Amino acid sequence: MVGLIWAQATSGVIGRGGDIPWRLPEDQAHFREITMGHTIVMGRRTWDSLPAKVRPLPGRRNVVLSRQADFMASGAEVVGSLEEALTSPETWVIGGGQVYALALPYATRCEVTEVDIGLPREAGDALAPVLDETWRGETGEWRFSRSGLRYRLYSYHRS
Ligand SMILES: NC(=O)C1=CN([C@@H]2O[C@H](COP(=O)(O)OP(=O)(O)OC[C@H]3O[C@@H](n4cnc5c(N)ncnc54)[C@H](OP(=O)(O)O)[C@@H]3O)[C@@H](O)[C@H]2O)C=CC1
Ligand SMILES: Cc1ccc2[nH]cc(CCCOc3c(C(=O)O)cnn3-c3ccccc3)c2c1
Ligand SMILES: [Co+2]
Repeated sequence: MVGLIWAQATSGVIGRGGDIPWRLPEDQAHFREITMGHTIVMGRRTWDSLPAKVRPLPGRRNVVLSRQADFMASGAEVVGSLEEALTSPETWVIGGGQVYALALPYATRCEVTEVDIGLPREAGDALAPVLDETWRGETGEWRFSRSGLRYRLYSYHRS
């Protein structure tokens, strides 16, 4: 199984300037819960976005997708292709915008956190993948983050 997990503003932005313009501590815990014990596949720019203190993310097989044959990610696996990374029972693609789109054909689950931040789309932003007709969503309650933004969980499944 391959899943995608991302947080987006209502507009669809997931990243800007190489990072995320919000931090919901409740979303950080949900990500650990859903990913713990499994393979996380991330692009090179998102691995760069991980603080060196926290990477690799513990309890998980960190796989970094890159076109650089010399790029090294200490404590992670660097592979040049996405399915070179899909050899475990359950795989989660943890970003970013480029790898979400590259992994969407392989994906049957999208765990999406919608952050009620009014953030207009702008050039150079990373955007969430477009989910087509095949995706069925189940929606959760609007909840309050301690960071002051509303959020809610969207679970997308497809056969
Ligand atoms: N809101 C959220 O939940 C999340 C937000 N983000 C944000 O997303 C942004 C980064 O996303 P983005 O800019 O799209 O970059 P990515 O994280 O998707 O990494 C892209 C890189 O991966 C390599 N790559 C891309 N396609 C391929 C391919 N077919 N084969 C092999 N390698 C490939 C390349 O690395 P190389 O150039 O070295 O060859 C490319 O530069 C950041 O702001 C991040 O914080 C990240 C995770 C989730
Ligand atoms: C890369 C990525 C992609 C999509 C995502 N959606 C939700 C998150 C929250 C991620 C928290 O990731 C973690 C861990 C952990 O997962 O164990 C330990 N520390 N950090 C951590 C990381 C960066 C800053 C500060 C703390 C996310 C992350
Ligand atoms: Co699990």
